[PDB]
Amino acid sequence: SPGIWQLDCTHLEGKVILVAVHVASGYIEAEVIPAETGQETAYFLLKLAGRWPVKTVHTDNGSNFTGATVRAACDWAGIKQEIESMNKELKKIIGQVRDQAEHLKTAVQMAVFIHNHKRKGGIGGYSAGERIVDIIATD
Amino acid sequence: SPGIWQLDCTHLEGKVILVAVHVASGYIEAEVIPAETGQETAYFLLKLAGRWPVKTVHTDNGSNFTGATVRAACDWAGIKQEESMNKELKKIIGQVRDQAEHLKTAVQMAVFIHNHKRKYSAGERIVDIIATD
Ligand SMILES: Cn1nc(-c2ccc3c(c2)OCO3)cc1N
Ligand SMILES: Cn1nc(-c2ccc3c(c2)OCO3)cc1N
Ligand SMILES: [Cl-]
Ligand SMILES: [Cl-]
Repeated sequence: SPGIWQLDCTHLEGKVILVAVHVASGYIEAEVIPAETGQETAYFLLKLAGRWPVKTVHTDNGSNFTGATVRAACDWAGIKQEIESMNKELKKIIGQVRDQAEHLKTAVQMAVFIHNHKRKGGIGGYSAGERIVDIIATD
Repeated sequence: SPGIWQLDCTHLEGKVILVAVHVASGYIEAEVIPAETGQETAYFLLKLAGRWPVKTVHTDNGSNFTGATVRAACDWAGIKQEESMNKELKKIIGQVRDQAEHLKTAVQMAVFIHNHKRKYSAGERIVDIIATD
């Protein structure tokens, strides 16, 4: 279950954002992509799998996962295929920082930063970033 | 020290790749970027610091770091400013190059192979070091 991620799309300002959540920790990797296509989805998946030990991705099973490119990426990376709060928590933070960035993509990364660093248990709490690392180090 | 990363540029096929290395593990984050500008550098650094606990980046201190935007980014993310796997990464990019239509895909395959290669991987090492703390 350390290797399980959920991947979803979210949309803002006519642009596409892919959001991957590490199910066990709530840690997020997210990016504006140029189009919800097989090619760009395969790219985002290859990027994620090269940074974290991704075994399984739960996805919406939509059009951008049916093509030979994404299947080929998943195969290659050793990944098998088998929310809304995140995507709206993420939206909220994005709205909160939207002013200070020219480009949506910058705000997206600021939002991912705040989400992964936020310690919400007070003095005891763990950030999503501390949680992913603890879970994966444990195994 | 867990929070220390080294950031360098490398150039292939007329395009610019930023490579961040987590010094204690050898783990790598790397991306083709549109141009070696302060804007794009600031963006790559914000991405990195949102994904790992970056305290200090050692950079080449060149032009893309002197501007309002990168300074502002580092300040905001709480980063202070104070290349072996860089030839290695090009080697891996050389080996996978045929299978990618686009260089940026080869780059990410190369990052994948570098971070997962065992014989602990760099990916296991960064997580152990940072969990340690
Ligand atoms: C102290 N510490 N910090 C982290 C940590 C790990 C990943 C992160 C992060 C913090 O912010 C963005 O992504 C893990 C531990 N043990
Ligand atoms: C088993 N295992 N695998 C990892 C691991 C962590 C990060 C990675 C990776 C593997 O490949 C690409 O980036 C960490 C542990 N403990
Ligand atoms: Cl999607
Ligand atoms: Cl640089």
